[PDB]
Amino acid sequence: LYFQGMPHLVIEATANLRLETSPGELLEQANAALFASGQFGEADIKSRFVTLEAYRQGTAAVERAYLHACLSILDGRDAATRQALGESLCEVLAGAVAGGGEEGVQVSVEVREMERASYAKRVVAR
Amino acid sequence: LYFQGMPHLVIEATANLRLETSPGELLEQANAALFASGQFGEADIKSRFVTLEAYRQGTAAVERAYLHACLSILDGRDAATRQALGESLCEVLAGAVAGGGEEGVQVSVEVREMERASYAKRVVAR
Amino acid sequence: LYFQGMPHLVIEATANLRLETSPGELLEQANAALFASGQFGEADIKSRFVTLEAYRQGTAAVERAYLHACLSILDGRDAATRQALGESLCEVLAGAVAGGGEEGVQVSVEVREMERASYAKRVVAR
Ligand code: NA
Ligand code: NA
Repeated sequence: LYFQGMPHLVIEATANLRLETSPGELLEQANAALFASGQFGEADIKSRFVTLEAYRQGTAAVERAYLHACLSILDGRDAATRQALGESLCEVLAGAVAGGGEEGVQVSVEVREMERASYAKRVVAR
Repeated sequence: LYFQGMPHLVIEATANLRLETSPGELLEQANAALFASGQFGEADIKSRFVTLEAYRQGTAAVERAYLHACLSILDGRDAATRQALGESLCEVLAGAVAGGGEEGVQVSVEVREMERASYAKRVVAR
Repeated sequence: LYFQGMPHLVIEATANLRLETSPGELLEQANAALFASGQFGEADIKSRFVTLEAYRQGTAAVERAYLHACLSILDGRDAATRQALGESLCEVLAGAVAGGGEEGVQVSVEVREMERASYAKRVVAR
Protein backbone atom coordinates (compact mmCIF):
# COMPACT_ATOMS: atom_id res chain seq x y z
CA LEU A 1 0.00 0.00 0.00
CA TYR A 2 1.34 3.41 -1.10
CA PHE A 3 0.07 6.40 0.81
CA GLN A 4 1.41 9.85 1.48
CA GLY A 5 0.86 9.76 5.25
CA MET A 6 0.90 13.60 5.41
CA PRO A 7 0.22 16.54 5.53
CA HIS A 8 0.19 17.21 9.23
CA LEU A 9 -1.69 20.37 10.29
CA VAL A 10 -1.61 21.78 13.82
CA ILE A 11 -3.95 24.69 14.61
CA GLU A 12 -3.37 26.49 17.92
CA ALA A 13 -5.96 28.91 19.29
CA THR A 14 -5.80 30.97 22.46
CA ALA A 15 -8.63 29.88 24.86
CA ASN A 16 -10.26 33.29 24.55
CA LEU A 17 -10.61 33.13 20.77
CA ARG A 18 -14.19 33.09 19.46
CA LEU A 19 -14.84 31.20 16.23
CA GLU A 20 -17.81 31.21 13.82
CA THR A 21 -17.60 27.39 13.64
CA SER A 22 -17.14 24.47 15.98
CA PRO A 23 -13.50 23.24 16.12
CA GLY A 24 -14.69 20.11 14.22
CA GLU A 25 -16.12 22.32 11.48
CA LEU A 26 -12.92 24.30 11.32
CA LEU A 27 -10.89 21.11 10.97
CA GLU A 28 -13.32 19.90 8.26
CA GLN A 29 -12.98 23.17 6.39
CA ALA A 30 -9.17 23.27 6.65
CA ASN A 31 -8.98 19.66 5.43
CA ALA A 32 -11.41 20.42 2.52
CA ALA A 33 -9.20 23.39 1.56
CA LEU A 34 -6.09 21.22 1.59
CA PHE A 35 -7.86 18.43 -0.36
CA ALA A 36 -9.08 20.98 -2.94
CA SER A 37 -5.45 21.78 -3.80
CA GLY A 38 -5.22 18.44 -5.68
CA GLN A 39 -1.90 17.69 -3.95
CA PHE A 40 -3.02 15.25 -1.24
CA GLY A 41 -4.82 12.00 -0.67
CA GLU A 42 -8.11 12.44 1.12
CA ALA A 43 -7.23 10.14 4.04
CA ASP A 44 -3.66 11.46 4.35
CA ILE A 45 -4.52 14.95 5.66
CA LYS A 46 -4.13 14.73 9.45
CA SER A 47 -5.21 17.79 11.44
CA ARG A 48 -5.54 18.79 15.08
CA PHE A 49 -6.85 21.83 16.94
CA VAL A 50 -5.17 22.69 20.21
CA THR A 51 -6.61 25.14 22.72
CA LEU A 52 -3.94 27.18 24.50
CA GLU A 53 -4.86 27.69 28.15
CA ALA A 54 -1.64 29.56 29.16
CA TYR A 55 -0.70 32.27 26.62
CA ARG A 56 0.70 35.74 26.52
CA GLN A 57 0.98 38.13 23.60
CA GLY A 58 3.50 40.93 23.90
CA THR A 59 3.98 42.83 27.16
CA ALA A 60 0.99 45.30 27.21
CA ALA A 61 -1.94 44.85 29.57
CA VAL A 62 -4.36 44.49 26.64
CA GLU A 63 -6.67 41.40 26.24
CA ARG A 64 -5.63 39.69 23.01
CA ALA A 65 -6.37 36.50 21.12
CA TYR A 66 -4.45 34.74 18.35
CA LEU A 67 -4.72 31.80 16.00
CA HIS A 68 -1.75 30.02 14.40
CA ALA A 69 -1.38 26.99 12.17
CA CYS A 70 1.61 24.98 11.12
CA LEU A 71 1.25 22.92 7.99
CA SER A 72 3.95 20.25 7.56
CA ILE A 73 4.41 18.75 4.14
CA LEU A 74 7.15 16.60 2.57
CA ASP A 75 10.17 18.43 1.24
CA GLY A 76 10.62 18.92 -2.48
CA ARG A 77 7.84 21.29 -3.58
CA ASP A 78 8.60 24.69 -5.02
CA ALA A 79 8.21 28.03 -3.28
CA ALA A 80 4.98 28.95 -5.11
CA THR A 81 3.38 25.67 -4.01
CA ARG A 82 4.21 26.17 -0.35
CA GLN A 83 3.04 29.81 -0.45
CA ALA A 84 -0.29 28.86 -2.09
CA LEU A 85 -0.99 26.20 0.49
CA GLY A 86 -0.32 28.59 3.37
CA GLU A 87 -2.54 31.28 1.84
CA SER A 88 -5.42 28.85 1.31
CA LEU A 89 -5.26 27.87 5.00
CA CYS A 90 -4.94 31.47 6.17
CA GLU A 91 -8.16 32.33 4.27
CA VAL A 92 -10.01 29.45 6.01
CA LEU A 93 -8.66 30.33 9.46
CA ALA A 94 -9.12 34.09 9.19
CA GLY A 95 -12.68 33.53 7.91
CA ALA A 96 -13.55 31.45 10.97
CA VAL A 97 -12.57 34.14 13.49
CA ALA A 98 -15.56 35.80 15.26
CA GLY A 99 -13.34 37.81 17.62
CA GLY A 100 -11.42 37.65 20.88
CA GLY A 101 -9.70 39.96 23.30
CA GLU A 102 -10.21 43.72 22.95
CA GLU A 103 -8.50 44.32 19.61
CA GLY A 104 -7.87 42.59 16.28
CA VAL A 105 -6.87 38.94 16.14
CA GLN A 106 -3.60 37.93 14.52
CA VAL A 107 -3.90 34.85 12.33
CA SER A 108 -0.78 33.15 10.99
CA VAL A 109 0.13 30.10 8.98
CA GLU A 110 3.63 28.54 8.70
CA VAL A 111 4.33 26.04 5.96
CA ARG A 112 7.24 23.79 6.81
CA GLU A 113 8.94 20.79 5.20
CA MET A 114 9.66 17.34 6.57
CA GLU A 115 12.59 15.32 5.26
CA ARG A 116 10.98 12.70 3.12
CA ALA A 117 14.14 10.50 3.07
CA SER A 118 13.79 9.91 6.81
CA TYR A 119 9.98 10.08 7.12
CA ALA A 120 8.74 6.69 8.32
CA LYS A 121 5.13 5.60 7.89
CA ARG A 122 2.96 2.57 8.32
CA VAL A 123 -0.63 1.56 8.44
CA VAL A 124 -1.59 -0.78 11.31
CA ALA A 125 -4.53 -2.79 9.95
CA ARG A 126 -7.79 -2.85 11.85
CA LEU B 1 29.16 18.70 32.81
CA TYR B 2 29.14 18.00 29.08
CA PHE B 3 25.74 16.83 27.94
CA GLN B 4 23.80 16.60 24.70
CA GLY B 5 20.56 18.13 26.07
CA MET B 6 18.62 16.29 23.30
CA PRO B 7 16.99 14.52 21.55
CA HIS B 8 13.41 15.76 22.00
CA LEU B 9 10.65 13.34 21.08
CA VAL B 10 6.97 14.33 20.87
CA ILE B 11 4.33 11.61 20.35
CA GLU B 12 0.79 12.71 19.43
CA ALA B 13 -2.14 10.25 19.47
CA THR B 14 -5.72 11.02 18.51
CA ALA B 15 -8.07 10.64 21.56
CA ASN B 16 -9.88 7.64 19.94
CA LEU B 17 -6.68 5.63 19.62
CA ARG B 18 -6.37 2.51 21.77
CA LEU B 19 -2.82 1.39 22.63
CA GLU B 20 -1.44 -1.86 24.00
CA THR B 21 0.59 0.06 26.54
CA SER B 22 0.16 3.08 28.77
CA PRO B 23 1.56 6.37 27.36
CA GLY B 24 4.32 6.10 29.94
CA GLU B 25 5.23 2.57 28.77
CA LEU B 26 5.22 3.69 25.16
CA LEU B 27 7.64 6.56 26.13
CA GLU B 28 9.84 4.05 27.96
CA GLN B 29 9.97 1.79 24.89
CA ALA B 30 10.72 4.77 22.61
CA ASN B 31 13.52 6.01 24.88
CA ALA B 32 14.95 2.46 25.10
CA ALA B 33 14.94 2.25 21.28
CA LEU B 34 16.64 5.64 21.02
CA PHE B 35 19.27 4.75 23.67
CA ALA B 36 19.89 1.38 21.92
CA SER B 37 20.99 3.38 18.80
CA GLY B 38 24.21 4.34 20.62
CA GLN B 39 23.82 7.95 19.42
CA PHE B 40 22.54 9.55 22.67
CA GLY B 41 23.40 10.02 26.30
CA GLU B 42 20.99 8.19 28.60
CA ALA B 43 19.72 11.28 30.51
CA ASP B 44 19.56 13.46 27.40
CA ILE B 45 16.62 11.68 25.72
CA LYS B 46 13.53 13.75 26.59
CA SER B 47 10.15 12.46 25.46
CA ARG B 48 6.51 13.43 25.95
CA PHE B 49 3.15 12.07 24.85
CA VAL B 50 0.07 14.17 24.12
CA THR B 51 -3.51 13.12 23.37
CA LEU B 52 -5.17 15.18 20.63
CA GLU B 53 -8.68 15.98 21.84
CA ALA B 54 -9.76 17.71 18.64
CA TYR B 55 -8.64 16.07 15.39
CA ARG B 56 -9.74 15.19 11.91
CA GLN B 57 -8.21 12.95 9.26
CA GLY B 58 -9.39 13.90 5.81
CA THR B 59 -12.92 14.95 4.96
CA ALA B 60 -14.85 11.66 4.61
CA ALA B 61 -17.44 10.70 7.24
CA VAL B 62 -15.26 7.81 8.47
CA GLU B 63 -13.98 7.33 12.02
CA ARG B 64 -10.20 7.38 11.93
CA ALA B 65 -7.33 7.41 14.41
CA TYR B 66 -3.71 8.29 13.88
CA LEU B 67 -0.39 8.29 15.76
CA HIS B 68 2.58 10.60 15.00
CA ALA B 69 6.01 11.29 16.42
CA CYS B 70 8.46 14.10 15.78
CA LEU B 71 12.05 13.35 16.80
CA SER B 72 14.26 16.44 16.98
CA ILE B 73 18.01 15.98 16.91
CA LEU B 74 20.96 18.35 16.46
CA ASP B 75 21.88 19.14 12.89
CA GLY B 76 24.94 17.64 11.23
CA ARG B 77 24.14 13.92 11.00
CA ASP B 78 23.87 12.18 7.63
CA ALA B 79 20.77 10.98 5.86
CA ALA B 80 21.28 7.30 6.82
CA THR B 81 21.43 8.18 10.53
CA ARG B 82 18.21 10.19 10.40
CA GLN B 83 16.39 7.49 8.39
CA ALA B 84 17.46 4.73 10.77
CA LEU B 85 16.28 6.64 13.84
CA GLY B 86 12.88 7.28 12.27
CA GLU B 87 12.46 3.61 11.28
CA SER B 88 13.35 2.43 14.78
CA LEU B 89 10.73 4.68 16.35
CA CYS B 90 8.11 3.81 13.75
CA GLU B 91 8.47 0.12 14.67
CA VAL B 92 7.96 0.93 18.36
CA LEU B 93 4.91 3.15 17.70
CA ALA B 94 3.28 0.71 15.24
CA GLY B 95 3.82 -2.13 17.78
CA ALA B 96 1.93 -0.16 20.44
CA VAL B 97 -1.27 0.33 18.43
CA ALA B 98 -4.28 -1.73 19.51
CA GLY B 99 -6.78 0.03 17.19
CA GLY B 100 -8.94 3.11 16.69
CA GLY B 101 -11.75 4.34 14.47
CA GLU B 102 -13.31 2.09 11.86
CA GLU B 103 -10.27 1.44 9.69
CA GLY B 104 -6.43 1.06 9.81
CA VAL B 105 -4.33 3.45 11.91
CA GLN B 106 -1.73 5.59 10.14
CA VAL B 107 1.55 5.78 12.13
CA SER B 108 4.23 8.29 11.12
CA VAL B 109 7.56 9.58 12.39
CA GLU B 110 9.36 12.76 11.26
CA VAL B 111 13.03 13.18 12.12
CA ARG B 112 13.92 16.91 12.12
CA GLU B 113 17.07 18.90 12.87
CA MET B 114 17.73 21.73 15.35
CA GLU B 115 20.48 24.30 14.69
CA ARG B 116 23.18 23.32 17.12
CA ALA B 117 24.98 26.71 16.85
CA SER B 118 21.97 28.45 18.45
CA TYR B 119 20.75 25.64 20.72
CA ALA B 120 21.00 26.81 24.34
CA LYS B 121 21.21 24.34 27.24
CA ARG B 122 21.91 24.29 30.96
CA VAL B 123 21.54 22.00 33.93
CA VAL B 124 20.06 23.78 36.97
CA ALA B 125 21.64 21.90 39.86
CA ARG B 126 19.77 20.12 42.57
CA LEU C 1 -0.80 47.92 7.58
CA TYR C 2 2.37 46.13 8.50
CA PHE C 3 3.13 43.71 11.24
CA GLN C 4 5.60 40.90 11.82
CA GLY C 5 3.11 38.32 13.09
CA MET C 6 5.85 36.42 14.97
CA PRO C 7 7.87 35.29 16.92
CA HIS C 8 6.05 32.22 18.23
CA LEU C 9 7.38 30.79 21.51
CA VAL C 10 6.32 27.43 22.98
CA ILE C 11 7.49 26.51 26.50
CA GLU C 12 7.06 22.92 27.69
CA ALA C 13 7.56 21.88 31.35
CA THR C 14 7.29 18.45 32.90
CA ALA C 15 4.41 18.31 35.44
CA ASN C 16 6.94 17.58 38.25
CA LEU C 17 8.97 20.76 37.57
CA ARG C 18 8.66 23.43 40.26
CA LEU C 19 8.94 27.03 39.03
CA GLU C 20 9.77 30.15 41.08
CA THR C 21 6.65 31.77 39.59
CA SER C 22 3.54 30.75 37.72
CA PRO C 23 3.48 29.72 34.06
CA GLY C 24 1.72 33.06 33.23
CA GLU C 25 4.49 35.02 34.94
CA LEU C 26 7.15 32.97 33.18
CA LEU C 27 5.51 33.76 29.83
CA GLU C 28 5.54 37.47 30.80
CA GLN C 29 9.27 37.28 31.61
CA ALA C 30 9.99 35.49 28.32
CA ASN C 31 8.01 38.04 26.29
CA ALA C 32 9.79 40.92 28.10
CA ALA C 33 13.19 39.39 27.30
CA LEU C 34 12.23 38.95 23.64
CA PHE C 35 10.88 42.50 23.42
CA ALA C 36 14.12 43.82 25.05
CA SER C 37 16.06 42.43 22.09
CA GLY C 38 14.78 45.28 19.91
CA GLN C 39 14.04 42.76 17.10
CA PHE C 40 10.25 42.43 17.43
CA GLY C 41 7.02 44.41 17.56
CA GLU C 42 5.38 44.30 21.02
CA ALA C 43 2.08 42.81 19.85
CA ASP C 44 3.80 40.26 17.54
CA ILE C 45 5.43 38.16 20.29
CA LYS C 46 3.04 35.21 20.78
CA SER C 47 3.87 32.75 23.55
CA ARG C 48 2.28 29.71 25.15
CA PHE C 49 3.11 27.29 27.97
CA VAL C 50 2.27 23.59 28.05
CA THR C 51 2.58 21.33 31.17
CA LEU C 52 3.53 17.82 30.10
CA GLU C 53 1.61 15.19 32.00
CA ALA C 54 3.10 12.14 30.23
CA TYR C 55 6.91 12.40 29.96
CA ARG C 56 10.05 10.28 30.27
CA GLN C 57 13.70 11.28 30.36
CA GLY C 58 16.18 8.57 29.54
CA THR C 59 15.77 4.98 30.66
CA ALA C 60 17.03 5.04 34.28
CA ALA C 61 14.58 4.65 37.17
CA VAL C 62 15.48 8.13 38.53
CA GLU C 63 12.89 10.98 38.87
CA ARG C 64 13.79 13.81 36.57
CA ALA C 65 12.20 17.05 35.38
CA TYR C 66 12.93 19.15 32.32
CA LEU C 67 12.03 22.49 30.71
CA HIS C 68 12.26 23.26 26.97
CA ALA C 69 11.36 26.15 24.73
CA CYS C 70 11.15 26.48 20.98
CA LEU C 71 11.39 30.00 19.54
CA SER C 72 10.25 30.26 15.92
CA ILE C 73 11.32 33.36 13.95
CA LEU C 74 11.32 34.19 10.27
CA ASP C 75 14.28 32.96 8.22
CA GLY C 76 17.00 35.47 7.30
CA ARG C 77 18.81 36.43 10.50
CA ASP C 78 22.46 35.69 11.09
CA ALA C 79 23.90 32.97 13.27
CA ALA C 80 24.87 35.44 16.05
CA THR C 81 21.31 36.78 16.27
CA ARG C 82 19.69 33.35 16.58
CA GLN C 83 22.22 32.30 19.18
CA ALA C 84 21.74 35.49 21.25
CA LEU C 85 17.92 35.11 21.21
CA GLY C 86 18.25 31.48 22.42
CA GLU C 87 20.65 32.44 25.19
CA SER C 88 18.41 35.25 26.45
CA LEU C 89 15.51 32.81 26.75
CA CYS C 90 17.65 30.13 28.30
CA GLU C 91 18.65 32.59 31.06
CA VAL C 92 14.97 33.38 31.82
CA LEU C 93 13.98 29.70 31.84
CA ALA C 94 16.93 28.60 33.94
CA GLY C 95 16.27 31.39 36.46
CA ALA C 96 12.63 30.22 36.82
CA VAL C 97 13.51 26.64 37.94
CA ALA C 98 13.03 26.03 41.62
CA GLY C 99 13.53 22.27 41.35
CA GLY C 100 12.07 18.98 40.21
CA GLY C 101 12.88 15.30 40.30
CA GLU C 102 15.79 13.87 42.26
CA GLU C 103 18.66 15.51 40.33
CA GLY C 104 19.50 18.60 38.21
CA VAL C 105 17.00 19.98 35.70
CA GLN C 106 17.88 20.19 32.03
CA VAL C 107 16.76 23.43 30.43
CA SER C 108 16.97 23.90 26.70
CA VAL C 109 16.02 26.34 23.99
CA GLU C 110 15.80 25.72 20.24
CA VAL C 111 15.70 28.67 17.89
CA ARG C 112 14.15 27.65 14.57
CA GLU C 113 13.35 29.44 11.33
CA MET C 114 10.06 29.70 9.41
CA GLU C 115 10.07 30.27 5.69
CA ARG C 116 9.10 33.86 5.25
CA ALA C 117 8.08 33.48 1.58
CA SER C 118 5.28 31.10 2.54
CA TYR C 119 4.32 32.56 5.94
CA ALA C 120 0.78 33.87 5.66
CA LYS C 121 -0.62 36.42 8.09
CA ARG C 122 -3.65 38.59 8.70
CA VAL C 123 -5.27 40.70 11.36
CA VAL C 124 -9.00 40.09 11.69
CA ALA C 125 -10.20 43.49 12.88
CA ARG C 126 -12.28 44.13 16.01
NA1 NA D 1 4.73 15.27 17.15
NA1 NA E 1 1.82 24.27 21.53
